[PDB]
Amino acid sequence: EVKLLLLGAGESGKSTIVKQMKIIHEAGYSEEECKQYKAVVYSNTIQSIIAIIRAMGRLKIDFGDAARADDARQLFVLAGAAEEGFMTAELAGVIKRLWKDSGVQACFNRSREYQLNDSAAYYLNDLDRIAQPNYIPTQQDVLRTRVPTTGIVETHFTFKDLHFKMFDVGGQRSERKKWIHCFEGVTAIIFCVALSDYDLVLAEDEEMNRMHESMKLFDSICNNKWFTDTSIILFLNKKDLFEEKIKKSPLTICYPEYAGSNTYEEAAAYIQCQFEDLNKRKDTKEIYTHFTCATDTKNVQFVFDAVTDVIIK
Ligand SMILES: Nc1nc2c(ncn2[C@@H]2O[C@H](COP(=O)(O)OP(=O)(O)O)[C@@H](O)[C@H]2O)c(=O)[nH]1
Ligand code: ALF
Ligand SMILES: [Mg+2]
Repeated sequence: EVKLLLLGAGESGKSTIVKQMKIIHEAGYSEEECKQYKAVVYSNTIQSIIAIIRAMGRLKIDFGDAARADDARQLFVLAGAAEEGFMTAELAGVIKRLWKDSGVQACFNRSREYQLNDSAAYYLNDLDRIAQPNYIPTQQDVLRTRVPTTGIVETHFTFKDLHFKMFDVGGQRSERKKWIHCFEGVTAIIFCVALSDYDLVLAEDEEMNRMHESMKLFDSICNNKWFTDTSIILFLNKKDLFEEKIKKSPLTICYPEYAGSNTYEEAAAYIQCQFEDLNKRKDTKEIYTHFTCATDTKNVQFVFDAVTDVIIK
């Protein structure tokens, strides 16, 4: 029996790693389970397009084509059905036209200025598929869903003859008071960090850089004497989103002293060193760092395979 505890700031990818265990070690999500997520996919989609439209008013961005104004009105009139797990052909057309608008896209490309689900584009770009009648969420669709974690979730699964008891909690500031309820008998901690968070601010505090928040938390956890004998695994997650973002958003926004280029390898390594340097006992405390894309089953399968070997050893 092994106890794994997933920690990290909000939206770092903790719950997604949990979902992967079911896909990798279990038979994946069944049709009935996938159908349960259909309303989540729809909710996520409607919420995302509305978030952008909301930002347009805040940032004073006009629609590319005046005709979209009518579609925007219809969006709210028809939104309700989507919230109930139903996607009419009419609603799909409205969302599709809005998503393709140049003004909506201009705002979309300025998302760091507000709050937007990372899976926004994933679903919006696949509207035709998810809008089909009798649509059934794929494994990737489930993995891409956004469901805030409040409280503690316990998941069980067997791997390499070991009985894993995996726990994940909420990462927002208001949820951290609950972390201590999971501190007993932890075999290993998997601390998740959203690499693509470097130019974002906390949803609970617009004055705090998301990455700096993750650093303070890791510093606290990694150096907690209570975990001296607990394996510390560091997941520098969302490497896929980071790879694209680093090309156009200065890392100096988060780390003023970064002197490297706008490239993945140099920046990724820099961030890794920033976190690993927080370890106050480098000689007696080992940090096992892995770069991950939590929604990529193949990546997680191999990374988790490596993580389990370390745990076994
Ligand atoms: N593109 C991408 N999306 C990710 C990745 N990890 C998580 N996500 C998405 O980001 C969102 C938040 O993850 P979630 O697991 O709910 O975060 P938690 O609050 O730490 O549990 C979900 O919509 C995920 O599907 C990743 O590596 N790449
Ligand atoms: F940390 Al979360 F949903 F934001 F589990
Ligand atoms: Mg969660």
